[PDB]
Amino acid sequence: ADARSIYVGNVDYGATAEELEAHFHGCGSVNRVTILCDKFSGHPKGFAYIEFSDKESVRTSLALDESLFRGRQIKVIPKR
Amino acid sequence: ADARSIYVGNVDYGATAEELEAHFHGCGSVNRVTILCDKFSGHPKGFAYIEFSDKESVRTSLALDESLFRGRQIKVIPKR
Repeated sequence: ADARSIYVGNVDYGATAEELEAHFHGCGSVNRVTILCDKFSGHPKGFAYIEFSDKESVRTSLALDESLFRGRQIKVIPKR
Repeated sequence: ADARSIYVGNVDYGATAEELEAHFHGCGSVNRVTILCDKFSGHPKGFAYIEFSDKESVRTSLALDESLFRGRQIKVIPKR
């Protein structure tokens, strides 16, 4: 479950689960999206977890590290 | 933290953390918003945990149970 998950660093408070999924839909089936935010205005402060169905999708998703999501470049590293 | 959080059922999958915090701003100062969503087809719902700065804010927030948020009546209870 941790093995099938990525950390997604640098995620604002306007990130919706709908959108984050859609940004990784291309890498494989997604089971869950978890967004965590510690600021809700001003400069943002938050990450998310994407838990894919299959493990393969984790190696695949690393191809989006440094990609532009919602106008900001995200950090994609596996949860394990 | 769990003594300071509420569980929020029926959260539309288009919800943002800023929108949630705005909805709950009246009840007290919020540390952390966590949005969890498991389905990404149609107009599904997920849920959220709202962590406050203060234990008293939880009881206050319980008033917003059944209140309307993005076209759904939300369920507000203290975190199990």
